[PDB]
Amino acid sequence: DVYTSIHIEEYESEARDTKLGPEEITRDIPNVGEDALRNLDDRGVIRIGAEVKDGDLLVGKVTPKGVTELTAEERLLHAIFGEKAREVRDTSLRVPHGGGGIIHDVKVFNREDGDELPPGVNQLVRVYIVQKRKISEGD
Repeated sequence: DVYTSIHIEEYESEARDTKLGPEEITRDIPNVGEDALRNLDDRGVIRIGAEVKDGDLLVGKVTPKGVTELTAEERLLHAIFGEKAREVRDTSLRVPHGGGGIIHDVKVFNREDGDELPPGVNQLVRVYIVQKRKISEGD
């Protein structure tokens, strides 16, 4: 007996071409939790019906970096790890703590399907989160 509906969130995420000469979209989220990738598939995207939490981008977007861009720490790290490691930038989407809702729907467009895209973009994917709210019980 209340006048209120459910809200609908809309997130954006497109693979922007880097100035270092990109080739394809990849997923590289270092220092990430296992829970954030507990639903993520081999494609690098979270499946539908999965909740949302802080630090969970729910999307794998990272472009290649340059050579000089590296830091002195990476130079010495060579002897630490024994072998150089590819370095990229985190261009994925940022997700707030809690999220408010849950991943119930997700739209993803691919050029291979025949969908035209703007200049500088390689892919397009949006997330849909439904806000859930319930009255207060106990008082």
